[PDB]
Amino acid sequence: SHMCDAFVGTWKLVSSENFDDYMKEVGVGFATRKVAGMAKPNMIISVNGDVITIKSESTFKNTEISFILGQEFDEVTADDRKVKSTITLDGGVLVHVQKWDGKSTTIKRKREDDKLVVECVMKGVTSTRVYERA
Ligand SMILES: CC(C)c1cc(C(C)C)c(S(=O)(=O)O)c(C(C)C)c1
Ligand SMILES: [Cl-]
Repeated sequence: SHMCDAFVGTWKLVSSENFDDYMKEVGVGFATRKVAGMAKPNMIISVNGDVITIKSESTFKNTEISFILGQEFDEVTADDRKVKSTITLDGGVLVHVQKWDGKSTTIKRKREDDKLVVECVMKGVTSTRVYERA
């Protein structure tokens, strides 16, 4: 209990850096990269018992994942990859690993001051996305 209290709430994207390059490395095609890169999502995080729910809502897509820390799940990503995901808490950081087709990407979510900072890594390429409370 209270594991993720500082994450819970509704968060609005305020900045993004290198997301197009991250998406290229993941294999996202041109048209999806353009439309997804233009998205300004709200991220809605909630907790009920051991179950964490993360929603991303934008003009591009509305996604929702629910999961228990450490317990793998199947996820269809906004770009329509079918991935195996596992999310854990590591020293206060939510660490989300997605595996598909022999590839892997890791998305980290952390609280820093009044922001929620999301770092998306695929091999050598990192994208940083900053959110503030809505
Ligand atoms: C196109 C794929 C790679 C993608 C899309 C999005 C939105 C623009 C729908 C997101 S996120 O939902 O902003 O975190 C993310 C995060 C989870 C890395 C990834
Ligand atoms: Cl960007």
